Amino acid sequence: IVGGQEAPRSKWPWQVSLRVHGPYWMHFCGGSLIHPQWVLTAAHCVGPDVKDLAALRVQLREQHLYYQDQLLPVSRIIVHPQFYTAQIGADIALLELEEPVKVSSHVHTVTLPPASETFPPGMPCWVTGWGDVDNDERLPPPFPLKQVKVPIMENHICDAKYHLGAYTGDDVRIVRDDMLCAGNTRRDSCQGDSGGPLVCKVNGTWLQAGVVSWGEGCAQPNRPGIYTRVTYYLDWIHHYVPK
Amino acid sequence: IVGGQEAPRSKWPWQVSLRVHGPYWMHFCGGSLIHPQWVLTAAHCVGPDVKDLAALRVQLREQHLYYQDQLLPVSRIIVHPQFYTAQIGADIALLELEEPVKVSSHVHTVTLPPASETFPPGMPCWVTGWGDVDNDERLPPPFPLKQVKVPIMENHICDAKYHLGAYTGDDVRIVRDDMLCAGNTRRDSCQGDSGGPLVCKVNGTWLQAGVVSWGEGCAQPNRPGIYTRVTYYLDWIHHYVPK
Amino acid sequence: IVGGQEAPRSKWPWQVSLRVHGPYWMHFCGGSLIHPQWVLTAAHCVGPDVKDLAALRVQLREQHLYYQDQLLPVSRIIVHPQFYTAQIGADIALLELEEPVKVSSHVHTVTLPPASETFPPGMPCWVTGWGDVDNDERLPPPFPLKQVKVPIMENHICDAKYHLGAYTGDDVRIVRDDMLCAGNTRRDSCQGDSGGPLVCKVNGTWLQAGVVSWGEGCAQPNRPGIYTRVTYYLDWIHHYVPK
Amino acid sequence: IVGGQEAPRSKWPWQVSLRVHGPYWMHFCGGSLIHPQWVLTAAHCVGPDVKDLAALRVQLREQHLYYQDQLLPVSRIIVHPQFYTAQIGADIALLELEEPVKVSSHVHTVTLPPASETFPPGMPCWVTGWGDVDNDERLPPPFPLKQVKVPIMENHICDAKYHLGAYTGDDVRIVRDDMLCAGNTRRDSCQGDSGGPLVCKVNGTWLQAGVVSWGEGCAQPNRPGIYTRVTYYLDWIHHYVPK
Ligand SMILES: *C(=O)CCCC1CCNCC1
Ligand SMILES: *C(=O)CCCC1CCNCC1
Ligand SMILES: *C(=O)CCCC1CCNCC1
Ligand SMILES: *C(=O)CCCC1CCNCC1
Repeated sequence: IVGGQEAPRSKWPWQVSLRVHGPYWMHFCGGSLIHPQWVLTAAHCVGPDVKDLAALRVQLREQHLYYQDQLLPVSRIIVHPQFYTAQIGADIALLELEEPVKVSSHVHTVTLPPASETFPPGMPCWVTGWGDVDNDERLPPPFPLKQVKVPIMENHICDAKYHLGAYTGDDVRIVRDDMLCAGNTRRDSCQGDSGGPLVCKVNGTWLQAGVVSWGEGCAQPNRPGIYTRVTYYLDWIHHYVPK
Repeated sequence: IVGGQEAPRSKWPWQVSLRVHGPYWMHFCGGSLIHPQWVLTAAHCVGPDVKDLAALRVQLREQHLYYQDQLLPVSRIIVHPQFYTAQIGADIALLELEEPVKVSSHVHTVTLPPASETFPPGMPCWVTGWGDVDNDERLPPPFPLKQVKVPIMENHICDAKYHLGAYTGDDVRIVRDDMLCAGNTRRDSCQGDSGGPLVCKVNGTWLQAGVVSWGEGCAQPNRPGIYTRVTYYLDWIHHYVPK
Repeated sequence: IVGGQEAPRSKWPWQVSLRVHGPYWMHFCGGSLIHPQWVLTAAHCVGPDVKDLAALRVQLREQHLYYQDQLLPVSRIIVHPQFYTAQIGADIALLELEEPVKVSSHVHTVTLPPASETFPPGMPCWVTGWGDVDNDERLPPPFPLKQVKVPIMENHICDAKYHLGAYTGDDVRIVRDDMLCAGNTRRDSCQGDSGGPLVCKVNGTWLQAGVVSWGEGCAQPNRPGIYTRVTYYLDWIHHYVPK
Repeated sequence: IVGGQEAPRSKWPWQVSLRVHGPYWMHFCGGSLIHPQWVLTAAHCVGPDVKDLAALRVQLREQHLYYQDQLLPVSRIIVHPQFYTAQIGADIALLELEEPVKVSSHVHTVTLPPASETFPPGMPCWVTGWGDVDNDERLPPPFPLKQVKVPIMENHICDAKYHLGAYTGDDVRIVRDDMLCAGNTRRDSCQGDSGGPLVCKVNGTWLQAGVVSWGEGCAQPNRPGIYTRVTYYLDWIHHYVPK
């Protein structure tokens, strides 16, 4: 997380951490608890090539990474079959835990937005995670979960910004329709926050508008963060995750 | 170049090395001389973002990298307007030198192929460059120009292969029509060979079939090398390079 | 620490962690509390060149590094005047904290040995720290304090071992008299444990026999760990630390 | 070599490069040809531990490293038996080639100074090699042999300087009597130059006054280059190297 701050223990009860087996269960991507048994995340975090379930684990809301580990096995890795690369799109995936977690005030699910939700540009939203605090700048131990308020930005504005200082024809879409865009030159998600959630507060309720997907550097001018648009894939998500 | 050997100094007179300004003018991509004033390379080597032409220089055919440098400045960088990522396609670009170069039997242009050429499987083709000799394995100094004969395989065949061991739905094309694939578990190009040429001797004359574009590792099973198909972009090339 | 286990929370109340200012207050060496206002460590950890005291802080007993940080500023760095390199000897130093620390059953000083104490081979001694668990592999997060029992051996026995597989003449002392040696191929200290303590329970109480100083690799054949012999420098220590 | 220049092709005919086996015969230290069959170099380059002859090779004067390689096997590694570390002293070794070299005006032995030569402070001397051009700054390819004029300096003066900004007591020797020192804050040898020659022309004759041994940062204020004084070990050198 770039330009943010450590998050109070009572916020972001749905933030989760993905671990990969090695010398230790290292964090490699974030996720969000959208149902007692399901974690929503980015496809590029677990694909497009098939991974080994035994090498994957999920960690629920931890104030400081690795410190109070209680790793949970995964039962299924479901990646959108549309996915190949984050630039192409459909960067989204679902993880099915072996057991439903015991919902609590400290750790519980985030609410998916209704298929009609729009999330107007300018609206205050938040992105959270344990990613780098800046370009090639690792989150220092004790690894606190960070947060930062980023403004959503209309798809066409971002797509346009991405053409500024680039060779791609303006008529060629870079920021696609199944994508969402947020952040600025001082606030944004970073390497390590991938698959993490972008949440906004609407009717006095936190709805996940996006999933950290890709971009060009952390908090870079004319290169706002690109997130997988959640509303666009509700139907696919509901083919697995009970409503 | 993985596999293969050191190229005879009489071979590949069109092979060029693109250099980036830093501690020294380091090699970062390949390219080919197609006209006394033009170089063909991969768009991802110089884009999609606009870089400073002042920090770019071209080095003509060199048996050993950095040893006989005579850097040539660049006046224009023309990247196919449809490019954004090698996976999406249009991984091709043109470099106009500030002055025309003098050709000889040791250094001259490569012949582009007619729009009808397909380069069917079983076709003899070679790929050359100064890239790694294996995954995470740099070409050791004196950095000789390497070459390697690679087997050409039908797009369709390579597409299926790329779907093996992947979550990507079978009907979602990975290896696109504007692409070409060649190589196997022993022969292939590697990081640092990008933008370089893949040539095939057709009816006694070398034609450039493709440009080193991307893949998923070097000489990995079910992941053959992917090249930008030159025939697909002839019209674009001629809007800039004299016939 | 190689070949040990996480230390019980009630053990090694004198363990200290030295921190250097940078992206974050990183741990570079161990040390021990020998007085409410003094820390004993290795001179190579802070010398022979004078460093800025502002860039140095001390962390008292922590089960896991960085978790419960409560850094303490240092007012004085006193290095034995005869030190220049660990191999030559006198690898010992003292740190005077800016304020006295409150001692408790969980954090208090270690007892120094009587000038006559000669920890005979066969002495049950332990070494502790937050250093690597092997040659080239860092202690993984959450970085627990580790301990490991190590066998003490006669100086002359270790000295002869050091001459095995070396060109150094047999009569040229390698393991000096102001040094102590312990450990084998399965138990030893490592990079990051330097300055830390080696303690033996002698007649009911724990006495610090040495200061983790140097060696040739961690847990390597014929190259047992080398520690500064505390008894040798007792007089020097009392020139600065009260009773 | 820091603050130096690429050596002309006719200077330094005795400069040799030491190669260690791996992905390629990599340079790791310099040396000097003092006899048709003998190479002089620093003990620390090949000790104190016993190395395998098979893995070692010598390369005579090369304008650019790795370019015209003609690797010569070594028949015997002779390390001064008083040697353990460069700071302690006797940092000198002899390499015996399997075959005497056929000398020419372009490649030939350097002259050792007689036991009486002194090389007074402020003497015009040069150090050469292929080491770093600065602190942690590799010699960029094509790897030209560099040279720099360094001013010799009285032993007591260097020893004095090394004590400035250090805890070592003033009466404790750091720059010992079997060492010599040259250089300043702009010119000095660097990592990679080790074992290389320090030559001075006395009465129209180049004499090797020292062997690059150790120091504290390349061209650092008050930390001049320390070299193993050759005169001090003539007797040892002649126990093997015929006059
Ligand atoms: C996941 O961590 C890969 C890249 C994520 C980008 C980093 C820059 N801001 C947008 C998201
Ligand atoms: C350019 O150097 C990037 C990597 C190109 C790949 C390497 C493996 N074979 C296909 C092309
Ligand atoms: C301090 O951390 C430097 C290395 C100390 C050695 C490690 C191997 N065992 C003996 C002490
Ligand atoms: C050999 O290359 C080790 C380091 C040599 C030092 C570098 C700084 N100047 C004196 C010699």
